[PDB]
Amino acid sequence: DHEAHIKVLRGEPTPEEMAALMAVLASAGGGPAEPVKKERNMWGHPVDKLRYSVFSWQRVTLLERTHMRR
Amino acid sequence: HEAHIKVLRGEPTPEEMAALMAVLASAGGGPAEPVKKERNMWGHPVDKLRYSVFSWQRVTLLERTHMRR
Repeated sequence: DHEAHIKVLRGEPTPEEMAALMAVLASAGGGPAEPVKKERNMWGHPVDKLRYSVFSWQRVTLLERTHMRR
Repeated sequence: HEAHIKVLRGEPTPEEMAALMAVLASAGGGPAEPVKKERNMWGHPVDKLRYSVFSWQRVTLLERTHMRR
């Protein structure tokens, strides 16, 4: 077992007070942060708006990098 | 060190020499002012092509075509 658990570092609550603590913390706990269906959509990405000199190395290290990074 | 016209057989008289050269000089048609023409890259074909975002032709065709002078 290698999960990181909640620790009551001080105090010794009764099982009712444990239940109250858990129901509060569990309903306070954040919802679906970092959502599972964050689609990719590169339409109009800011890197395509920039002017690049025809020989600008940022055409490799910014533009192509940004399109191809997955 | 210039390359001169040569006549290889027979000798024309000065009159025939003048007529020969005069007609050849008349045949020297052309622009009357041969010099390096004005550069205008507007709408050059290489800008019209689709290049993959990682296509090496973005270096060896598109960029070299724009930058070459």
